[PDB]
Amino acid sequence: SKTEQVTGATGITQSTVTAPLPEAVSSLSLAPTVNALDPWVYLNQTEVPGGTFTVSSATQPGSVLLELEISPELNLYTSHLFRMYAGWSGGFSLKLLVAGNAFSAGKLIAAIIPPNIEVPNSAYLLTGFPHEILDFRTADSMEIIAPDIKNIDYHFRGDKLGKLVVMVYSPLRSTSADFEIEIKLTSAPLPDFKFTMLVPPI
Amino acid sequence: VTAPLPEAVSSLSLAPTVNALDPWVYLNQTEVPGGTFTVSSATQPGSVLLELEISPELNLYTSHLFRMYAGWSGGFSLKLLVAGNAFSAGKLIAAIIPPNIEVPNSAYLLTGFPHEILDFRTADSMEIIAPDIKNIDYHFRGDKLGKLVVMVYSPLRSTSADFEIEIKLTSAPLPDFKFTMLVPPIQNNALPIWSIPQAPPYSMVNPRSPLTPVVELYINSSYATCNHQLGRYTIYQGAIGNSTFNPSGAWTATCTAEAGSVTGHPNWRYALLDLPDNPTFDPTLPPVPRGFCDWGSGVKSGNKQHLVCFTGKKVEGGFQDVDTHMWDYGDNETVGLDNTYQRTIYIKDPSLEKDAQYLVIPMGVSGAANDDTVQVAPNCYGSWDYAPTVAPPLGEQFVWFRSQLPASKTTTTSGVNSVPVNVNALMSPDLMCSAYASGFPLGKVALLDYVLFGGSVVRQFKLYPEGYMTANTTGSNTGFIIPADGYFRFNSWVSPSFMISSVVDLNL
Amino acid sequence: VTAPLPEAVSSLSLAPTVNALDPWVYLNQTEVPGGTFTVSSATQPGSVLLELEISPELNLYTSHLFRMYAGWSGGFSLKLLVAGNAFSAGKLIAAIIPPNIEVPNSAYLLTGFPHEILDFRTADSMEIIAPDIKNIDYHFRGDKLGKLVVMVYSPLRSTSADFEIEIKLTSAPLPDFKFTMLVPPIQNNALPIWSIPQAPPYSMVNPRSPLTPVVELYINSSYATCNHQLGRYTIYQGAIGNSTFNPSGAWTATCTAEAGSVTGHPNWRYALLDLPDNPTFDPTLPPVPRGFCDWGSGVKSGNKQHLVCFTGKKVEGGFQDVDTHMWDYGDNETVGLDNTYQRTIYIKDPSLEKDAQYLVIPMGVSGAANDDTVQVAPNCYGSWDYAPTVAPPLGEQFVWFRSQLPASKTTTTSGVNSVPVNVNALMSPDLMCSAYASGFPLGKVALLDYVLFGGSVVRQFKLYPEGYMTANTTGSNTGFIIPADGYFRFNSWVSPSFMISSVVDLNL
Amino acid sequence: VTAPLPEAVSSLSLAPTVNALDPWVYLNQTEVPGGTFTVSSATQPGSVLLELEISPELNLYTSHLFRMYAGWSGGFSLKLLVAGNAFSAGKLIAAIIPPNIEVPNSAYLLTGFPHEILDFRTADSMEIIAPDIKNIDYHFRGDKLGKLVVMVYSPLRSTSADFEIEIKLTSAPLPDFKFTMLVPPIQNNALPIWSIPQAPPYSMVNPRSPLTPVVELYINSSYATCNHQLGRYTIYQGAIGNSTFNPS
Repeated sequence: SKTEQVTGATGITQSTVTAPLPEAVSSLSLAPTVNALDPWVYLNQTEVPGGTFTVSSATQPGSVLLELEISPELNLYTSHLFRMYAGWSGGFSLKLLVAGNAFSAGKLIAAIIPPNIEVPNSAYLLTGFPHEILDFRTADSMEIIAPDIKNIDYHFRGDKLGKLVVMVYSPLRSTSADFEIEIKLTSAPLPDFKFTMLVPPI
Repeated sequence: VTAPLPEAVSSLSLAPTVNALDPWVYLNQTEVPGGTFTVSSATQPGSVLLELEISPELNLYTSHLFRMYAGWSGGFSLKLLVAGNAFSAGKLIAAIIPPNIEVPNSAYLLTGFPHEILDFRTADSMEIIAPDIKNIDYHFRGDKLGKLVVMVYSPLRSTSADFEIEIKLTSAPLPDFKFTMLVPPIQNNALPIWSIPQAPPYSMVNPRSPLTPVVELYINSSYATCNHQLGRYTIYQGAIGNSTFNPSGAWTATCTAEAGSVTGHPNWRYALLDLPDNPTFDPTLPPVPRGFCDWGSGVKSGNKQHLVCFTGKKVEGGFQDVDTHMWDYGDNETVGLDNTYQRTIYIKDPSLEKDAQYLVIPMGVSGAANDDTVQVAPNCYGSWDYAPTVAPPLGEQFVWFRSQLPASKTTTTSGVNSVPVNVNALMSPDLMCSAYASGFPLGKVALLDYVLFGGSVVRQFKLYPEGYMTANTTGSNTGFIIPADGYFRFNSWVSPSFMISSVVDLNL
Repeated sequence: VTAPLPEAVSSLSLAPTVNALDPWVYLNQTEVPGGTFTVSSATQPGSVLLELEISPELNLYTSHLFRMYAGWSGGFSLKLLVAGNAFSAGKLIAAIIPPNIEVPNSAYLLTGFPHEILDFRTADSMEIIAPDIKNIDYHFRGDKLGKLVVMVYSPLRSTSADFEIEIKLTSAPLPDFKFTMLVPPIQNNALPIWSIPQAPPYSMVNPRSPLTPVVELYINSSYATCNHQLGRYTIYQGAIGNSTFNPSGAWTATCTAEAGSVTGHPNWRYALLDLPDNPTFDPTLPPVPRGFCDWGSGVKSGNKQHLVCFTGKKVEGGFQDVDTHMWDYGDNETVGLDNTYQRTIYIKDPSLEKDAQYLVIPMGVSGAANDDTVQVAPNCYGSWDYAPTVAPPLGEQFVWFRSQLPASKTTTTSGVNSVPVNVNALMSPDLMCSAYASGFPLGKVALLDYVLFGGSVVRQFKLYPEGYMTANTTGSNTGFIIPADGYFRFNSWVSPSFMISSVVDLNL
Repeated sequence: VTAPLPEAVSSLSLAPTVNALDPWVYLNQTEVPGGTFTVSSATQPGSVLLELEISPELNLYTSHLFRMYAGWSGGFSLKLLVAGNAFSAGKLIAAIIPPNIEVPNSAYLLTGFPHEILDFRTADSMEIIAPDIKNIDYHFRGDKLGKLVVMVYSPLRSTSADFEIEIKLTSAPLPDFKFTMLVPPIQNNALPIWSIPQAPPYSMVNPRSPLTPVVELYINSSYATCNHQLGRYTIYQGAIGNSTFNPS
């Protein structure tokens, strides 16, 4: 899905909904109990903890600006809820908010790294993974349907989890203001997210 | 529009086996290896920016897959990513080039071939199909192949901000692409990736100055050209000119020490260098011992520039009375041989016997000679194929392994006193060793990352196949240095004309 | 019979994407990397000859394919090839061990597992199915996997010919094999093939004697152990002990020339070596400069064994009055320090000033020293993880890199007169440089072919990961040599106990 | 097993004429010219013992037929005959190399190619199919062709008798073999048979001593080399050095 809007007169703003990797819902047939969530949780995006990161022209080109495990820790409420449960399963929805200016030059790239896979160090290689591309001077946001990569019915604590990587695709060369372009994410669990095996909250 | 020329599918009825591909390979678009370039206001019209031959090397996965197979067939679909802006003016146009049909050197004769154009201002990607052109059922290794050439539909006139535009290409094989005739995965085609070992430069050897560890990397705008003959290595040929893979082992040499003197306040005498690899002094082989010496003392000097070498008298078992003596190439008075590769040399041993083998160890340099004189190298003329001069592209500075040469002096009558000096080497064999295993894609350059402070600073360098490194600079300096922390890292393949985004300011 | 344990096909329901394979891969059988071993009457009973994890590493094509994907699932079909003759009596047993099950140590017990027994005389190939025993939908890298174990069921009692029997394996994936999650093809796993550069040994550097080209390969049955600390490189840890990748650069060092003297017909004075890498003399770091010197003059010889080092006095800019002097390690009389790595050393300079920096070059040896004395290095004491001593397996001998050291003498009062000697090196970094690019499969050894006269004569050596080469010898000699023509070639991966077919006769 | 690589039958659509073969040729197996070699424990590892181009030269009848035609197309069926005994330990590998592919130098690698492995003790004949790998409708003289390569897979370690083993090959064209373009039978290719005249040596001239009839054949272990310049003739260059065809 993609929607476009005019911006005050000169320029356009694009909002897209990408799903680069086909999510595979787990039947959860092996979970002793399936615990639902408060429906209002799914409808509340929140800042991603540690999702505040920065890059610049001087930044190591091709260096991951952000690595985030797709886990309950992404959202405030799921992180709090997870303390009352033993296992979990489901993907997440993520939105991108970056801090540039009129002289921050290039393009952005985001990709999903399966678990246990080494993270590359060059935009050239990152294109191998499923990915997406953007503009830098934008005021709009892009949404990613991050799937939950697993080979088991549900996760216990301590598993290995997939990552999301964001990185500069066409490095800075305008260097007029020469400022640091911080980054900001928001996320919320997907509708199929579930918990299991209520346990005392410690 | 997006399909300027429909593809002519081959039945493949004549192939012993048709090997299908993983279907998901078709649906994912990846960056084209070596399909990156930049255009600036300084680029000339009619200049070729990118030249690729339609083959499995246009995609990461097909390139890796191709090492298993002996044949292939099919075209490719190409997207074009342009990081343009609102102020830039101009356009590009490229033509699919059937094999043996040439491209016009002008922007009028290109619209004929299935092509397409876009505005530099577009934020989206324009798709062009590059079909496979053949007169046979399928390709083997080593045939003619069509090419894709990128040309300027209109040069940059914007100059309201005067900055570059970066272009990148992504490709995916067409649905009719196929392989055939599985074979063991060892082939001569270049790998799409060149994972390098983490060896810091100070751990490498200095071809032009063994026994002196590499201490730093040097950039000097003054050194606009290189004529050295020792630290010359090439991907395709390996060692070039008078180079060797064991510089320390071949550092020493011997001379016959023939009689005859020349004018000078002290007494100088001639000598001829032995050529074990060239027993007959024919003009079609190198005239000097392999990997011997190229200090390049000076153009003309008899009392102010001299080379200091350890010398000894040959005897049974080894040599005797090894001491330090002054020496130089050719003959000072004569022209055309004062600074050239040959056998005649000087000696500072009045008691030098006739037709006696003598040891020579280049070692220290003495007198006014300095690292800039060291950058000068003795001239080579002959049928011995001395390497052609190599220079950084204009707007770029050659990268060298700097070294420190300690001086040698004497309080007694030892004979000679030397002076401190620095030595520059174009390339080190240790870095080039890994490349030989994985060849470079034809007509492409390697973009490397130099991590210094644990991932806090980067110096981006271009490593050309000829065996030299270059960087992008703006200032003007003669003593810019970089630490030797090391950890070279591979980034990607780029065209020779690609301009490095990162810029090193020499004024600081 | 061929399928004792049925294979269970996974539904792959949790896999985001299922990537199929080229159908023709299933129909071709290739050799199993590292799936070679030998057996003879000397083999101990109950010893596991082979142990392979059931993974995509069992087949050439799958191994190369696996570099693209993140997960896999499916079993394999295996065949065993035996090279026995009519006089071979005995039997073999091959079994499949599920994960988390300890392997017993008696053929009697292995029969419980799904197994298959074959005779040594069989000329055909016995086929065995190896299913994928997994607890999960599919596999990621680093899981616990089932194993295939081969061990002697009935010992070789014929002992008629008493010759080695060689076993090889081939494999092909089962029809249900699958991959998943296409990813860029870059991994840290060792490649199944290790194509080597065609660099002859004489083109390589000698770690223990730079400036002296390697002249030949040396085999000596007397040298049953190696305790060197310079030419030590390991595949899994790079340089070991005091080794370095640029031996020429680190050849020189310096000493402070502290006051004090020891008894002797001449006058000897102490000096402490500088430790730039170890500014504080802590016990957990090397006590000598990296890659400095390991001549090993002698166990106890003050008036007979001496080392000659070029020595000069430190001054501004450089050094003054460089000349040859005799030196050794520590004080001869004292035990535990007469021949050991440490800062204290002898000097043959009576006019040696207090606490003055001086230059040292390992240079050569003098006195009554010979090759045997130089071979043994000084003892190492402390807790600075020095390189341990190693020995070859019974029936094999080391292969060394030989070099010739010319002697230096004087007709005047220079002070010293060195003697000709040869230097042996366990390994050369140039050869090991390629191996780092293509790692070694875990628990395996590389079998190399050495071609000398354009293919007419070929030798075979085993290159252990510890960093030494061994050859199978039958005679007894102390001066066997081999030409340095070169052109090393990689053959295949073999077990550490593999017996080389080719035998070098030392009696000729 | 016997057909690792399937054979593709060409349509022969571009052939002006398709000339069939005598059907009984397909049913007879003849020795492969030059398809003989020996192997022993002294054989160096990794050395290619044999290398044959897949062409009409592999069979006697086809070779003679080929002198009539300009083009051909089709594969061959091959058999290997080994003359080992019960004391021979080792194995052989035979592989098919497609055109423009370099032959490796390690049995470990050859297993990638469509191959077949046989033991030295086997008394029967191992059959292998050698298809015609071509990029074109049919073949003219002088093309690049696929190859058959035979090399030692496992060395002879028995060394009990230490005797030579002799290997021979036989071949017959596959049912889809075809010819084209009948032409007069004259070619410069070497004939598979070299029937020699029954001329005794004493009836021949001595280049280094005319007027003296050859009286006997001589063998001397001392003469380890020859540097003569008169009695030197080579098949590919005729007389060499100062030699001549009329020494007298």
